[PDB]
Amino acid sequence: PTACRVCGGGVQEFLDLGRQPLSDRFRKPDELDDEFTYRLAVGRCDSCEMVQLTEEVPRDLMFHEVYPYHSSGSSVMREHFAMLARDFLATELTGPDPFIVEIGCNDGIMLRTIQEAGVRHLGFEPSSGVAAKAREKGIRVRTDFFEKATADDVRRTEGPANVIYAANTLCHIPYVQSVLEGVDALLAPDGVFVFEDPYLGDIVAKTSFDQIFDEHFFLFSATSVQGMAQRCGFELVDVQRLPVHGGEVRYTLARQGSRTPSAAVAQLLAAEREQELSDMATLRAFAGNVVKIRDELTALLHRLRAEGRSVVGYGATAKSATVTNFCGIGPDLVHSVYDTTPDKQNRLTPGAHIPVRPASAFSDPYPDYALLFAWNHAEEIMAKEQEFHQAGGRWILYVPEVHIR
Ligand SMILES: Nc1ncnc2c1ncn2[C@@H]1O[C@H](CSCC[C@H](N)C(=O)O)[C@@H](O)[C@H]1O
Ligand SMILES: Cc1cn([C@H]2C[C@H](O)[C@@H](COP(=O)(O)OP(=O)(O)O)O2)c(=O)[nH]c1=O
Ligand SMILES: [Zn+2]
Repeated sequence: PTACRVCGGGVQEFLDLGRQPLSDRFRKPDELDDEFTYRLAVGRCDSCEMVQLTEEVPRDLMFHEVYPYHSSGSSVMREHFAMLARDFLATELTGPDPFIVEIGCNDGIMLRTIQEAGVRHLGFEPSSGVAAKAREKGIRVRTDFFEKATADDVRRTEGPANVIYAANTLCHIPYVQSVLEGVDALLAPDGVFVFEDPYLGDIVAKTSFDQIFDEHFFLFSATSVQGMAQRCGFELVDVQRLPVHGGEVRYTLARQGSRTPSAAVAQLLAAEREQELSDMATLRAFAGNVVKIRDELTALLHRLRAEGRSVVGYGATAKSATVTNFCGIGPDLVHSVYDTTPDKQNRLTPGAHIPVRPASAFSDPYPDYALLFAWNHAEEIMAKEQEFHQAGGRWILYVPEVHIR
């Protein structure tokens, strides 16, 4: 049995996705076929209800000099983070000399707006190649992990932060207690720690098991985040559901008692309770539906091949490593994957070794079908790929069900 990373409680497994590769490792075709693998399985703590993986991948295996995800590759996300930055400039960052720290700034998708407002800030970005892209934009960035000690160092030299923000980062960090002790050291007494990450309620409702992989250690809910804050000196004082990345919640933590929670917190807590979101039976039902999607997806991809139809994929997502490796889906069924990220092109996907080609290569003559791994970006991708569909090309989705359209 594994100990909960939040409270030390016991974690009960409910889904085992088997042996998996690093999701963001893209190999050159000529590289030795040797990969780090680990067991990906997910459990729920008995005491605090935190849904979490049962085996940690060490941070430095995932995040380092060549980490390939470039946030600013999606226009929807550029706009989503610009808007969030302007909202913070209008509310939490209005004093004399405000200071915002972002955990996991990546290429500077959010902090660019803060920098262009002349607000003092610092991005933590331990993946140095994307850090350098943020620094090219004028952003102040430290190429370190946020944790207790690096938070203390920033408090020492920069003073308190009015906002600490983390998007698609806190749930990557098993050492969430260290991060919380760092937020406690660094946050102003009237500041907020705000984070947004894939939401358990969405994962369960959409059976989007691809949101489960090495970099998503936690699948947060309002119930577990409320517990986590409380256990650590903070309080959950707002929630906002976001449509990005398949469904997220943005959580606002304050020092306990310093602000009164919005009605939104209790409403979401009560909906989670009402729908038995984190009950083990629900979480098992979700696991059973994950297997049903596997079996339906592979039967379709097999039938397409038997009927002489070409199939490729669209989006070399981190997410897709779970799909191809759990389902057994390799270049015999999905010939290539198209992606706009230069450092993933002319590479093979992890585990399954499907070749990745630039999206500019997805063009007449089109394949019959494209398996949409970037299904959280459907609207943005399809708007750019209307010629494909007008030609008769069709999308295969596996969220929330296997279907073609
Ligand atoms: N302890 C830590 N502190 C700060 N950044 C971290 C971290 N562990 C991982 N990261 C960074 O967290 C990032 C997660 S990817 C998400 C990036 C971006 N905020 C977005 O929403 O698109 C990677 O860039 C990774 O290097
Ligand atoms: C929005 C968009 C993304 N992509 C690619 C870039 C990324 O490698 C991938 C989308 O990944 P994303 O869904 O953002 O994250 P993850 O890697 O966590 O699953 O799809 C395109 O090729 N075209 C596009 O229009
Ligand atoms: Zn716990």
